[PDB]
Amino acid sequence: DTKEQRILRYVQQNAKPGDPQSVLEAIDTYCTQKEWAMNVGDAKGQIMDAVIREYSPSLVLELGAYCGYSAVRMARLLQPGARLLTMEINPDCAAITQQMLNFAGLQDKVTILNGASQDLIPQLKKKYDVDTLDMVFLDHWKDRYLPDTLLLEKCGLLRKGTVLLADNVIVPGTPDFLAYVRGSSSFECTHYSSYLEYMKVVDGLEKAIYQGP
Ligand SMILES: O=C(NC/C=C/[C@H]1O[C@@H](Sc2ccncc2)[C@H](O)[C@@H]1O)c1cc([N+](=O)[O-])cc(O)c1O
Ligand SMILES: [Mg+2]
Repeated sequence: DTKEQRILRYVQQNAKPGDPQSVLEAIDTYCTQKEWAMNVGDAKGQIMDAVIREYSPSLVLELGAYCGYSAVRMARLLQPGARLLTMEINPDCAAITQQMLNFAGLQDKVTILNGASQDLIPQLKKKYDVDTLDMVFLDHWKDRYLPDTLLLEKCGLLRKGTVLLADNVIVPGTPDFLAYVRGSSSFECTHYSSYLEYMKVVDGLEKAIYQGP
């Protein structure tokens, strides 16, 4: 049993099928109370929701699926006909994400790509009938944000107005990506300050009273 399997099982057991909000809430309860996990969480999630609603993207690319928390969060706000493509290098994570999406009833809107982003990005247009992306959500390995952004550009996947939205730019941090975008006339940047997910960290004091030998 892995932590990610335990999250999925908790959702199947407690959340309402076909109800994306319920799924998100079940994931957030489990990770808040039982086991920390690197889902974006509800605080940053609300910012994502606001951005998605602003831009109403027809084609979104997610880098890093993990347990599918963000895929559920985004796909539930997509308009009819819109699509989310999500890249995930770990087959166990890809499997969990697909079951999460299935449970939430969002499977028709989302396509899971199994592989490393650096290998998949160049295949997007031909294999998945993509012209340019409306939005990209970055939340995979932090050292991949910058090289993948450069690859997206190279592959002709960015248009004027494509919205990149990156998690964890403060903690754990993405310093090369953040410096790059903030310094580049090719990007207009805005920072949305929030909180790292699930940080009510339990610790305690042990009192041990010596009784003699
Ligand atoms: O490390 C973090 N995220 C990495 C996530 C990685 C996800 O994406 C792929 S990697 C990949 C590679 C190539 N192509 C696709 C996916 C992994 O298999 C996992 O599904 C992280 C860490 C913390 N934290 O506090 O430690 C907080 C967070 O919010 C985080 O997102
Ligand atoms: Mg993250």
